[PDB]
Formats: sequence, C-alpha cells, structure tokens
Amino acid sequence: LPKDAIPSLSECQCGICMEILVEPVTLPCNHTLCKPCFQSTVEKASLCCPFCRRRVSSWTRYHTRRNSLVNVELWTIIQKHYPRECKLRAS
Ligand SMILES: [Zn+2]
Ligand SMILES: [Zn+2]
Repeated sequence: LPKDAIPSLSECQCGICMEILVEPVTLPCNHTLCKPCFQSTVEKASLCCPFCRRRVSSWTRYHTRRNSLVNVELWTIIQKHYPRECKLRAS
C-alpha cells in the first residue's frame, strides 16, 4: 500500500468476521485480524494464527504485557479513510 494512497474497503475488512478492521492486530506472520476476533479466536482459544496456524502464545504475552497488540500505524490509516464504518462498529 503506497503512501497516502486510498486503501480498498476490502483490504480494510477483517478476514475472519468480514466487518471493518477495528483495532487491527497484526501477528508476527503478518496476517491481520480485528481485536474482537483476536480476543475470541486467538487470545482465549488457539494461540494460533487463524490464517496460517503460526503459534503465537509467546507473542501474545509479550505484547499484552506492554499494551502493544494493536498495529497503531494501520489503525490510523483505516480510521482516516473509513471513519464512518469505524463509528458504526463502535455503535
Ligand atoms: Zn474481525
Ligand atoms: Zn498467520
């Protein structure tokens, strides 16, 4: 994704639930999913990436402790180009 370029809506949708990516969590494999999905599908379930099966339990501990699970740079980009979609999910 080029700089200041407009991302497709599709590139901004969580691949698990199809909703807009709210507070996206990018795993060390570089697959991304929304925090809600992360919290249900990974943090309290598999500790796998749901796309590729990468073990992620130690990764989770590390960033949990440091409040750095969220990919702040991608979150910023999603809020900028799809603000309305983000507020609708918050609601
Ligand atoms: Zn999701
Ligand atoms: Zn993965």
